Amino acid sequence: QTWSGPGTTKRFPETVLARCVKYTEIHPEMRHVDCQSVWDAFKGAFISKHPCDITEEDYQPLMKLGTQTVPCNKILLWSRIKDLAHQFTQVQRDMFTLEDTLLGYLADDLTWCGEFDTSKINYQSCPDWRKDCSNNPVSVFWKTVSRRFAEAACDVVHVMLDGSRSKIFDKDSTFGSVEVHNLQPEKVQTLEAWVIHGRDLCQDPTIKELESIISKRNIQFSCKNIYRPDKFLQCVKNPEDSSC
Ligand SMILES: Nc1nc2c(=O)[nH]cnc2n1CCCCOP(=O)(O)OP(=O)(O)OC[C@H]1O[C@H](O)[C@H](O)[C@@H]1O
Repeated sequence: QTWSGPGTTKRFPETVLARCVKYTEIHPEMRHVDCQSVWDAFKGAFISKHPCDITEEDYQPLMKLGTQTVPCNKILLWSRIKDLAHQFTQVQRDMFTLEDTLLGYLADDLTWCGEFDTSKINYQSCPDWRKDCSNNPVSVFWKTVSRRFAEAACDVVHVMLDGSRSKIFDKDSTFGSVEVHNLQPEKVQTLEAWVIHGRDLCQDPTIKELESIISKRNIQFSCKNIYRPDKFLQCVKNPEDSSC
């Protein structure tokens, strides 16, 4: 095998297309997206390209077709706690993660790459970010869309963090390396962290580091513990409870 990472997800083309159809069927704003054109732009970003030479520019046509206004004050970022974040926005349809946007939805949990100077999709292997190269089709996609998603944020932006991790805030994560640095100080008043337990984890040294970084960008920092994730989701679903 050429690469260290898993290959393209089985029936990736069909999957992307069907996810686009489903998304544009559900969301009114996207009711006039051409899903064939979306797929054309998507594969055009990586097909026939060396999968270690992908650029942010390669994804521009896809970004254009997938342009979407998201309510800027309703953004939930997350790091290393994907499941709860998505369960949260499933209940509180008010709030959006990146994976609730058209492009994030299309790509979530999928792997893809092409081969240099041929039209084939590589279903055998693809570059691993760490072992092979960082400018691969998947990593460059997420870097670009997550930057744009962070730039769209305003007002109070929330981030869900995993408090069972050794690094609750990890500066090397997508959240720490891309999103925190692309929030716009002109628009974003506060970054509020929700530290999810499995103790005042808002006093953890990495949260303090996050606090310092954000403050120095002239954005306010707030932090809250979520001691009981189950009860959290319970109250998100049934919030009028006295118990909430
Ligand atoms: N969002 C996302 N989905 C996938 C996927 O399905 N496959 C490969 N990558 C994926 N990404 C980007 C990488 C997220 C995985 O966690 P990571 O590399 O340690 O960096 P994290 O802080 O955990 O990233 C999650 C944050 O960035 C994303 O924009 C998301 O909106 C969240 O705010």
